[PDB]
Amino acid sequence: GSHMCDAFVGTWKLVSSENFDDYMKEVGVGFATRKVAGMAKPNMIISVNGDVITIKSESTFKNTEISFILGQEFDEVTADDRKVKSTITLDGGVLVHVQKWDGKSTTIKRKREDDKLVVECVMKGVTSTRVYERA
Ligand SMILES: O=C(O)CCS/C(Nc1ccccc1)=C1/C(=O)Nc2ccccc21
Repeated sequence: GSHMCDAFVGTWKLVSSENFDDYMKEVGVGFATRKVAGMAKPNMIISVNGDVITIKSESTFKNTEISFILGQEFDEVTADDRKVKSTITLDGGVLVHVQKWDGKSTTIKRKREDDKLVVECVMKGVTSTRVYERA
């Protein structure tokens, strides 16, 4: 039957980005990767099978995939090639994705708002908002 994470499932396309270069700088992404990753217009494909959530991200820059169970840490290699330890939870309808590496932390929050899936990436005081719509 239904689950609350149902509203995330589907194929989503990036429609706007704000402050992503500055977020990438805060994370430590180098110049060339910032330029190429910032140019990307990813699709994000979200599916659920039992307790396992899969999020794919596909662009001309990189194709990545993670599968995970809520609350259960996993190792992730990010599109910019960080080796992080990640935990994803639901918090009041928001998917909260925390990445830890080298004594640093960044959080990506994903929520449904109207017909959008809004992705907020935060590193210290810097936030980037990336808006996706159904493909
Ligand atoms: O999706 C967006 O438009 C914004 C986030 S891109 C992303 N980081 C990231 C950070 C710096 C440079 C390039 C990419 C992701 C990451 O680190 N883990 C993910 C799992 C699923 C989907 C995306 C990401």
